[PDB]
Amino acid sequence: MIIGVPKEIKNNENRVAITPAGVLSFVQAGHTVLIEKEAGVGSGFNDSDYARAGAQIIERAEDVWAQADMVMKVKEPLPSEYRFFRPGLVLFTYLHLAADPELTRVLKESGVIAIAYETVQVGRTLPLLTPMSEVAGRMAAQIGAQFLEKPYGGKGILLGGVPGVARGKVVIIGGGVVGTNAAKVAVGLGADVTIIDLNADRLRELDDIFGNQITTLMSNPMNIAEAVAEADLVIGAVLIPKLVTEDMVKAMKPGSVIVDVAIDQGGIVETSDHVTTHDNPTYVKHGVVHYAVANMPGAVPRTSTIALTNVTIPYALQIANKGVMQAITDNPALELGVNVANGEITYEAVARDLGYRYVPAREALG
Amino acid sequence: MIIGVPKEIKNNENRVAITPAGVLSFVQAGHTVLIEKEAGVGSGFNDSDYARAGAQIIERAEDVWAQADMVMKVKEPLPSEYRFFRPGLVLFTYLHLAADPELTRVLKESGVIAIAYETVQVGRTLPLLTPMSEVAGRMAAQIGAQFLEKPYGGKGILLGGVPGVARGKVVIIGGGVVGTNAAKVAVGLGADVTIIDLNADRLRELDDIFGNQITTLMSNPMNIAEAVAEADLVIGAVLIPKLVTEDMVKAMKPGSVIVDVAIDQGGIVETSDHVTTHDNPTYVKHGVVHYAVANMPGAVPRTSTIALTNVTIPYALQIANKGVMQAITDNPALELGVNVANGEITYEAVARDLGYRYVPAREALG
Amino acid sequence: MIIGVPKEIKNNENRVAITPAGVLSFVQAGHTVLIEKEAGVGSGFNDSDYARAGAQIIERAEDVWAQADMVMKVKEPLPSEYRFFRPGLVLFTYLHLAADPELTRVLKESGVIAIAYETVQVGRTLPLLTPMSEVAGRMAAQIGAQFLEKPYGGKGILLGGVPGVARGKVVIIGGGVVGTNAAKVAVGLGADVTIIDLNADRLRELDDIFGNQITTLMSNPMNIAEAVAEADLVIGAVLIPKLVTEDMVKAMKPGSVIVDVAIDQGGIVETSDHVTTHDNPTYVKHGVVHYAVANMPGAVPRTSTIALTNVTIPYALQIANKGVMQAITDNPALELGVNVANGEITYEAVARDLGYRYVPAREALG
Amino acid sequence: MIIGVPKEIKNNENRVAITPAGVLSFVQAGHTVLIEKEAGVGSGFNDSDYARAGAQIIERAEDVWAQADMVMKVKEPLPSEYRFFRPGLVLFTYLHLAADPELTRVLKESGVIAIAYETVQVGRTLPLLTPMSEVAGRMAAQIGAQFLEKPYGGKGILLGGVPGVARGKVVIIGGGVVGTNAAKVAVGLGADVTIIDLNADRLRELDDIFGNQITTLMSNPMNIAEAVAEADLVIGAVLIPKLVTEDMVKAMKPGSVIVDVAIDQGGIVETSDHVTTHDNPTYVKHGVVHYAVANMPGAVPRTSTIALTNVTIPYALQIANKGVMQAITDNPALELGVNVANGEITYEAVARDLGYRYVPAREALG
Ligand SMILES: NC(=O)c1ccc[n+]([C@@H]2O[C@H](COP(=O)([O-])OP(=O)(O)OC[C@H]3O[C@@H](n4cnc5c(N)ncnc54)[C@H](O)[C@@H]3O)[C@@H](O)[C@H]2O)c1
Ligand SMILES: NC(=O)c1ccc[n+]([C@@H]2O[C@H](COP(=O)([O-])OP(=O)(O)OC[C@H]3O[C@@H](n4cnc5c(N)ncnc54)[C@H](O)[C@@H]3O)[C@@H](O)[C@H]2O)c1
Ligand SMILES: NC(=O)c1ccc[n+]([C@@H]2O[C@H](COP(=O)([O-])OP(=O)(O)OC[C@H]3O[C@@H](n4cnc5c(N)ncnc54)[C@H](O)[C@@H]3O)[C@@H](O)[C@H]2O)c1
Ligand SMILES: NC(=O)c1ccc[n+]([C@@H]2O[C@H](COP(=O)([O-])OP(=O)(O)OC[C@H]3O[C@@H](n4cnc5c(N)ncnc54)[C@H](O)[C@@H]3O)[C@@H](O)[C@H]2O)c1
Repeated sequence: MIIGVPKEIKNNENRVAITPAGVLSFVQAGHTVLIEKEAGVGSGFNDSDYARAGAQIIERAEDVWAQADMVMKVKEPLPSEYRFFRPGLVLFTYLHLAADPELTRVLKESGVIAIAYETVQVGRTLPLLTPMSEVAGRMAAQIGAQFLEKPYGGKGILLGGVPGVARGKVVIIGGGVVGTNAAKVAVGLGADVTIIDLNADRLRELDDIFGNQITTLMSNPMNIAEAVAEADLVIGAVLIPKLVTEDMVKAMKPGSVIVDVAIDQGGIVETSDHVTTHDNPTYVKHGVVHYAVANMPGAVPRTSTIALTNVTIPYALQIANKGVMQAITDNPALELGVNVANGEITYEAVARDLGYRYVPAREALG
Repeated sequence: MIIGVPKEIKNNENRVAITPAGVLSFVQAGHTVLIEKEAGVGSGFNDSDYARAGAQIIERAEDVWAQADMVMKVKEPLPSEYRFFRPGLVLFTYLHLAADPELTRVLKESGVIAIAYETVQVGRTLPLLTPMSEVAGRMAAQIGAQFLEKPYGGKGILLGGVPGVARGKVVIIGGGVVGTNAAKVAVGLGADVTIIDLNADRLRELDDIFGNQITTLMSNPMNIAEAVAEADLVIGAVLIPKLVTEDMVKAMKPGSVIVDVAIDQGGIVETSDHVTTHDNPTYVKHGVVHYAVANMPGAVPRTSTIALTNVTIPYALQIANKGVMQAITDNPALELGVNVANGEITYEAVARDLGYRYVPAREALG
Repeated sequence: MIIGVPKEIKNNENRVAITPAGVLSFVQAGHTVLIEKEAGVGSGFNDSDYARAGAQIIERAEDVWAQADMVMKVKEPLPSEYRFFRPGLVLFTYLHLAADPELTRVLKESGVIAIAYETVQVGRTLPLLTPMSEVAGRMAAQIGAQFLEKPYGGKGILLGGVPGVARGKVVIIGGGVVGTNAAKVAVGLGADVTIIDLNADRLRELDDIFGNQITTLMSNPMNIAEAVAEADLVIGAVLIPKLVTEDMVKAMKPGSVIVDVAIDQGGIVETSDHVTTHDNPTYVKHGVVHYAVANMPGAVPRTSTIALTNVTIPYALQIANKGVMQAITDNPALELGVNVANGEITYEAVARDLGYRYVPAREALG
Repeated sequence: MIIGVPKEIKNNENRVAITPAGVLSFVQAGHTVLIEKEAGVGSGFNDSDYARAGAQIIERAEDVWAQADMVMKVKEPLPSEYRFFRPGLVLFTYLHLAADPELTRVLKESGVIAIAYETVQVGRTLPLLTPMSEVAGRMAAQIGAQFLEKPYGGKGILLGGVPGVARGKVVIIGGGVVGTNAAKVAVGLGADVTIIDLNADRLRELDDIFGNQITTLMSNPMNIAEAVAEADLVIGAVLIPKLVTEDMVKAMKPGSVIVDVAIDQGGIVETSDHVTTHDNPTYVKHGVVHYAVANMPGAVPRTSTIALTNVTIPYALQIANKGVMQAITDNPALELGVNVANGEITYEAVARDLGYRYVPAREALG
């Protein structure tokens, strides 16, 4: 198979859907990899690095997509890329089709086999989304610390204090992948950290991981109100009626900070109702700084690329070795990735949400 | 030399001034040790244990004191023991002579060489008092936890909480030997622990020992007021105008507990103005339980005996090998131990406080 | 729905089946909550706290039970409360019906829908019993430390020793919820801690949680005999022929302590054959102190109330929102809670043990 | 005595030379404190907070300086404040007189008793500079992490990586107060941290503090070259020929970051030859981002104020209680603070460096 990785073109997107490590996995298993010029550079991988791993460097986006059996990306194709679609092309990337009626329609009618990173799933987890959740949680505590600096609108404290000075209070809401990764960094900055979760077994697991390094708190509206009022930094760690209400935010001390990782989806914090750009990253409501930039992992493209590609490529490699049909037969997790194939919407919830007829991927590809 | 160790006779005193380990140190260096029957039993050392180490077991208190060159004890001789004094007798024990005008007078006029554990001193520390300070601090957090149990008058919490439940707040005032030993146990019980100290370098040392396991807080009246109000347990760790005022105690939550280790000396907590017995161990003022039992180390006599004897006997052994005069010549720390010799008060502060003429121990023994 | 929470009336029962946090969960979801006067006070929640959360404060027990659709408690109704039963009343509390033939008969014939906290079950665990197991294990190490104090009959040591003095040996038998919670506190007190378990995978899990902070030991009679003989404190952490025999206890050092958490059920320690009250808390057999007070969590009512209510109320809230029938249809864990409904014994093992006809709760409620 | 604390007027200076805690120390000891409006607000202390502690709030800078015996500040008086000087006025603040020939001349000829925080000294340490060193080191690792984000010019990594991804390399040069505080935060962010120091005993002390959490490396030019080349982040932790050479920086990987805490004094990094403002915070040389903003502690004014005032006020309080002459007689550390009194330069190194006659402070004040 021939695999192609164009440079990401969305604004300030510095990640890339393969690394030299990925190229070498494909080349060792008999395959050919094409990389557009400067694809890796935002993630500090140069054309020479990809070439040394055994890839061909391709001048023009167009020739990568045209010469490849499968294109891998990080983001969704933009309209400027619809031109490169073709029947039987495999596209492997983050798609978010349920919220992109238009992209779905063009993929469907262009004959694309479109595989979504975010719907590959083993049990209750999505293994190709986990890496960005992890990165996101690590980032949240770091960004929280930055916006607690007076120059960025914060009340001007260190989470760790210094000897003889009290520590900052970090309240994390949600103790899964995002929250657990945030708690590691917030404990490392020297904060008093409290992790709030609905699920008492998850709190027991966190008590076995963290011990005395944190406080675990059952999630209910009084526990959240009381915790958030005392908090220097609140981290909304629940990606999925709002858990932190305007009245709760109103009770917070001026110059406190709120980082809500689900800001793109509305958030769990009522006051965090809108997103913002890198150049205008916060707004203040009731004296409280709200960090509104989405795609935190986007701020550490090199970590985010390696974490993503560490888990995407072993899936991509099944497709290269076996072709899509055998790969999704052999691997039910990959099967749930196929959103579009051969004229049909092949993922139930996308079909339902947008009004097409669910057609199973295996059936669709016959 | 012949060394004698009577059984302690003060009420419920279970410690003892030597262990088999001590006996064996003396016997190996040429000496004879006498132990009264049941001397060690409150500390779980039996006559057979002392005998196996090479000691003689003596039926009657009187014969131990009469046959011995030096008697070692833990407490001060009671009036019931003045009868056993004699000129040239060495007594090595805890004396507290500055606060016992009467005992001092009888020791002076009986011709006793009286050596106080608590005035042996190297630099700024008293090495034969350190062990009871350590034991005391370890005990304070344990006793604090007990009196936070509802049956003992406390509000009924675990310092550690359980998963999903907040931890208790322990505020320790004083970050030296007592406080540092208390913080180890309070952190181990799972409390949020704050250590308050005047000395910013000591707070830096505690931050290097404990890291993120505690909060260090500079000592001033607002820091103490604010910390004590939030505290489930306050531990007064300063042995030396009161640091915790009635108004501060009044702001505390009902069922909170105060353990003040200097209760014998007045305390640093205004409300803790009196001491109490094991059978009536607390009183409540403003809803706050005050643990009033003195001699905490007395509750763990076996640990307290071993910790004491580990450091008293190497000093006692210099006296056995060299006689008092050479021992105090060779060892200035031991010299400062001699409070009474040969008619004179040989420790300045005792002479001053009680109105006798300071006479140096070396001069006094000539 | 109207929910009522009387004050617990068993002797010295200071817990309570709801907190302001619970009240607010019910009020936000459309419900009415009634609280009898002084219900929360043993757990340090006042009528004003419940009122501020949106509850009505009710003068007389009788009016709470009469005006409520569902009564929540901690303990079983006493005979003095049979008067308040009525057909169609929901009672949610700890029942222990298999061991209370009489209570079961009155609940059956009074027409009560009786739901037992202790038989709600997900897989192999009982989620509404877990919190008291956790509290119990945390308490066991603390009580162990207390009874090792000479005034309480112990040999007079600190588990942690002090510098230059050996640590105490804690042997915990059973490495599940109770034992794991005890090991956290015993390690925190500075003990040498050994955890004995039958299940080598649980020992591997404990080695990953605790590392070098403990010794894991396979459970067999020689490992237990040898461990218990060396132990200052033994904690029986197995709730379910006796694992510690009289001969094993006989080999222990005088002034050692045994806390057996299953004392109510006979225990795993042969010598611990009877229970005792707070005022007479131990007996000595073969020189070994046996702590015989049951209901350890009862000594920290405030922690125990919050830990219980953190998990009981989300179940109670399904009943309030959906009524018993829909709640147990939708939630098999809650279903296994229903012990008595509408004339029938609706929990197999209660029916079998007491000689009634098992009738499924859904069938029974038709 | 009357103490006055004006609002700091240097650009973006948000610290303040007293807190309510400080006010209360002064008021309890008989003194009067004046605070200008909005003095504390950059540090989140409001006029109401100072008033509640017992201070008078003063409308105009001028009236604070005129009515006060002693003015306390954080920064040096600006020219705009020379007007408020007067003979016999005590000024207590950070002065840096050796590098301010002009300020020194005006203080001398205005008759000011000028006491420098930064020359109070006990042994080899300056206790009123320690707090900003601590804050500075804590900040350096946090700022380092920020500038490793791609949007701030960095190569785009997390220091901690995520599971399956390598950690970032932090190299700290200097293992004293600044470096040790940086290492705590860099270890907490999950970096591989190496601390370089000349002094092998300091490396032994760091190995006892940190254990396996760091690598200690002896300082020599090859160790530094090799460490810096492998480093994602270098922190210059030496306040005092350059330790990191342009050739060493040239060998670093593009998008690496250098935070040199002595940037104000020239730095230990050759490439870091100039300082920059908050709005233009870095420059790139040889692909390496150089953070050039000075006064890091200035970014966390509230922590910095509390850490400073925790140690300045106990010195200020000796002056209030005893007057300058007795205070500096009784306290040699404070004595070395007096830089200017009563016409003379009273600190040797200032006199020498600027060409005046050293006159001892006690002599000068006669
Ligand atoms: N698309 C999704 O959001 C989704 C759904 C299921 C699982 N996942 C998996 O988890 C990752 C996403 O990270 P995540 O940390 O947000 O999810 P997660 O499942 O790892 O954790 C979410 C946590 O939030 C807790 N929670 C839910 N409601 C809460 C409330 N009201 N109050 C407090 N806590 C509450 C849950 O108990 C859980 O522990 C993905 O990488 C995937 O592996 C994703
Ligand atoms: N007899 C004494 O009380 C005495 C005096 C000097 C040293 N020591 C040594 O210390 C042991 C006694 O233990 P200790 O822990 O009480 O003494 P310690 O000297 O070890 O510690 C006392 C601590 O209290 C702090 N402190 C003092 N005033 C304070 C205040 N107002 N607010 C907050 N902190 C304050 C000090 O800075 C110090 O760190 C003895 O074993 C001996 O070695 C004894
Ligand atoms: N009613 C019960 O006793 C019961 C039964 C099943 C599970 N549970 C769950 O566990 C909690 C009760 O706590 P727990 O810690 O007693 O139970 P647990 O299941 O958490 O742990 C008991 C432990 O004892 C060990 N064990 C059993 N026999 C042993 C032996 N002979 N020697 C040594 N170890 C032995 C088991 O391997 C297990 O690890 C409840 O909260 C519930 O969640 C309860
Ligand atoms: N004004 C000063 O710079 C100064 C001088 C002496 C002490 N101090 C004290 O220290 C604080 C200042 O912080 P700091 O951390 O910079 O000083 P510090 O004295 O705490 O530490 C500096 C460290 O740098 C190390 N070092 C020196 N030359 C080195 C080299 N070539 N390579 C590697 N390591 C080297 C030293 O061994 C020392 O451990 C002040 O708060 C004060 O307490 C200040």
